[PDB]
Amino acid sequence: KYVKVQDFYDQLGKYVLVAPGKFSGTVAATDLSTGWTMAWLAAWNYGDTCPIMHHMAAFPSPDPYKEFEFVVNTQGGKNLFIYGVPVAVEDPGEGMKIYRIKYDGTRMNLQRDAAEVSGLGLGVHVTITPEADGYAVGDGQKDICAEFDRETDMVRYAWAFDWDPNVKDLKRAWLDGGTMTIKRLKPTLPGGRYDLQGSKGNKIDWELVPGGELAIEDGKVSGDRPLHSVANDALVFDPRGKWAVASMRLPGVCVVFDRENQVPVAVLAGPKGTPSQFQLVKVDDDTWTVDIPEVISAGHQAGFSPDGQSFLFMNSLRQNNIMVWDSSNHDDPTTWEKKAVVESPDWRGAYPNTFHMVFTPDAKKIYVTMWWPSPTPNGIAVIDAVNWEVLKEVDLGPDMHTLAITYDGKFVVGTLSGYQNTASAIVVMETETDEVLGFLPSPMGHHDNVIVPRTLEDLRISRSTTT
Amino acid sequence: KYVKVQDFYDQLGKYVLVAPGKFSGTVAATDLSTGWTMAWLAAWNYGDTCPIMHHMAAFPSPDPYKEFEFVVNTQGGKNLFIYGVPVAVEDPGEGMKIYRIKYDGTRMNLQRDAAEVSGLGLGVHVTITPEADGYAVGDGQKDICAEFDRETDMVRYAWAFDWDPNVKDLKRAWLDGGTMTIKRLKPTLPGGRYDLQGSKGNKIDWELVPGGELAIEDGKVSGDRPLHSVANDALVFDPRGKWAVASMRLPGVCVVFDRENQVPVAVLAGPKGTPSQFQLVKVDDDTWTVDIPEVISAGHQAGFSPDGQSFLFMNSLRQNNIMVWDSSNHDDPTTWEKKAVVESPDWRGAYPNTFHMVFTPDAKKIYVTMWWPSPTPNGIAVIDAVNWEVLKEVDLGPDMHTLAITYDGKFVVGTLSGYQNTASAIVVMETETDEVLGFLPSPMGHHDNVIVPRTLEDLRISRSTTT
Ligand SMILES: [Cu+2]
Ligand SMILES: [Cu+2]
Ligand SMILES: [Cu+2]
Ligand SMILES: [Cu+2]
Repeated sequence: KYVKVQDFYDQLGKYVLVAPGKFSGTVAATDLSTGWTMAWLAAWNYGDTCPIMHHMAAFPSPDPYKEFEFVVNTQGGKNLFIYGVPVAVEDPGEGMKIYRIKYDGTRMNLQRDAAEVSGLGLGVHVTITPEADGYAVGDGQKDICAEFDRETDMVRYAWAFDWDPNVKDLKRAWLDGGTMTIKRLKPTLPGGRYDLQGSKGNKIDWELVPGGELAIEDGKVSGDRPLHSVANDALVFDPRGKWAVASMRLPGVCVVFDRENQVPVAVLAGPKGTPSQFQLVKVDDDTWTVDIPEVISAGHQAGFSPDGQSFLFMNSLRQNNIMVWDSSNHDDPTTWEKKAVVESPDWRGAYPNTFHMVFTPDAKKIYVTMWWPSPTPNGIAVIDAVNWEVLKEVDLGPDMHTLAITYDGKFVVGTLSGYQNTASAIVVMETETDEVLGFLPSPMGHHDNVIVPRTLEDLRISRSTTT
Repeated sequence: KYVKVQDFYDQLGKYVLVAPGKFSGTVAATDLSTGWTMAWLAAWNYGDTCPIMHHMAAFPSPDPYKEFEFVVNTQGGKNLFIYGVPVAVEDPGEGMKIYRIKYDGTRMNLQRDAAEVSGLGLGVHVTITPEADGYAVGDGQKDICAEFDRETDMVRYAWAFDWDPNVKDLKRAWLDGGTMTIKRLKPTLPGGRYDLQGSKGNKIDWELVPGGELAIEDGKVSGDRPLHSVANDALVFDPRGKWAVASMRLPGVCVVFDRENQVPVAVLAGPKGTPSQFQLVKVDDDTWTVDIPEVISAGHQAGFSPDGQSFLFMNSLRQNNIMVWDSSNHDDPTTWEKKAVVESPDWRGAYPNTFHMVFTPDAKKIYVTMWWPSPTPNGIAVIDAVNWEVLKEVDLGPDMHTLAITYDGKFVVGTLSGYQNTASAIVVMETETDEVLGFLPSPMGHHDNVIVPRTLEDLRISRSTTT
């Protein structure tokens, strides 16, 4: 007549949860079928002076418990001053590192820093290619994103984004529109290397915090080049191959990239009432532009349903909803048209924001995150992806972040992360009747979490297609 | 249809688990009633450049949820280089910090490094005074131990310990016997502060490891003064006041000291084939010696029964046993006589060593760890503490560390630490029928944990009386 916590985990199946801990310094693999941490890694170990450990993604493995590979980045610079911790390192390391890490069935071995190898340092999202032959990072202080080869860790293409405001005052620089340029970067050092590790190429001094467009507008984000920010956040991929979509927060657009031919081919328009798309203009071999008349809202979260037949981009703060296109046509992104929009009283005021999402395998539902600043209950809301409405919402706790799903599609498993100073959990939730089965210790402030995929098809619902 | 983990947690009651994480750099507090981490702190945030977060202890709090205080201490220097981990840090800091931290019902808040206050820095067990008006810290590098004020963090009294060996050859220097000095240690800088923060005082470059007496003997441990080493481990407290007892690892003894009178009063003799005690000789007002014919076996873990009717000391490596004294005469420690010796047929090898214990509140059972070098499964033995015999041994998995108990007596709560590169976990066993209830994620490397106690009474079974 005593309850064994093992009974809990029995129901979860043979999956491996991984997560980085932001100010914690750590990355951690957990075995849901038992409750142990398989392994963990403290990057201070490795002389890293600002081991803000940030986004990660993992390669599909035939047996994750035997071995698997992952990628996880870091932030530095004025990133350390932007949470509520009264940190003491006045002058931190710059981060912007792209670690390569293998769990080999025992432990995690630090393989290298990919930004030393390539010479390109990025510190926001990391995704895996749908072929698992590579991976991608985005970045929001230097506004560059990049697809990298898995073996060589060299950049396959990088794309810089620059904002030229119609009205040259922070106060109107986005609202009153302008023109963004899409700039094909090229190595500048010998052996195909870039010169962009670290705070090198930062337009601003931290990635924007949520509703941070208000902040930079008000002159409150230090950097050399803020009038020039577009704030890239991600680079995600088409389950079907060929395409990748770069996400730009502040001009609320997404730009569709021909990966093999390395060219941009469409710019998807975020805010409800806009067209489907803005017009891509080519200046030369390495420079396109887009004309944005005004910026009604900033965007954040972007990605594809698992069969790629639907593209999503979330409007946040000024508007709060899910903007949705028909990406059905795989041969031609310029034809992707607005298909629906998901609104709800759930999105009450400026907050909550919806920054993260995972689908079900069967592209019928999505679980999406609800973020408030403290103390407002953060939670999950569940999306009917066939009719496009909110089914329900569940309150959970402080500072919701990412979500992942078991590959059998059974349990959702997210990380709540105490605003880097308070309560942090793993949350489990069953897809069947959308009940919160409850929480597991997690003394880390996760901005990322995945479950190790086995198959290429598993990826389609992992950090590849969404963030 | 689905199992909720909250059913599991509902049975444990309202206790807070607190734990440091070693090479993790972090300390975590965990709500056993809900599964959440209440708050965590990453020392690197506070300019700690070798945050090996070691021992800790927690002050009684009327309501832990609302607020509580702890002591947690770091190690440094070549302690970095000791484990599986291919650490890469050019300039480790020295460790030896004694941090004060304060959970305010939402976050932890670093209040002070006390060794900067006192100027004495010690890196091995933390204990809480039985009156909860103070703490004590031991160290086996400097071989100092000291009690501190809670309010001032200033040293009440401090003792230092020197080996003068019979045979001046490292290999023979404990086994053929020797004389141990016990000195009053007295401060050197203005405002009665000590000149002994960080590495100053280190006679060896790291805390010996399990088996570590073979390394020291073997010339394998560096430092200025190995022949002089006694490796003080802890300064643990008589739950009934007056005494504290200083565990000495290489001389296989425990020293018993009058707290308010700062003299030693008794040397207890650890191994099988020794008297209950050896002779104290006063050399002068500040100093004392004891002659030990030969060190039959090194010892380690040591403390009292909750009613301190019993005092205990483990033989480790050369013997593996639990030596028990009749400490019932609280009047006069030199009256204390060995009464029982707990042994079992599977303690006959070098391994496993028993370094930690917890007692049930009524005193009739102990819980004790079974540590091994990988890959052999570490464990918990249950000790009948009226008959003094082994009751049950349970396999658990790698690198068992410390144990604490719920104060209602029903759940034992332990830590496994994956030798700092593999599996780590919190473990819960129930004390009714000594079944293992299972495991919780603990991505850290705990060599300590506590349940926040609520009365001076709970302290008799916490990080006060045992380690
Ligand atoms: Cu994002
Ligand atoms: Cu982040
Ligand atoms: Cu010890
Ligand atoms: Cu330790």
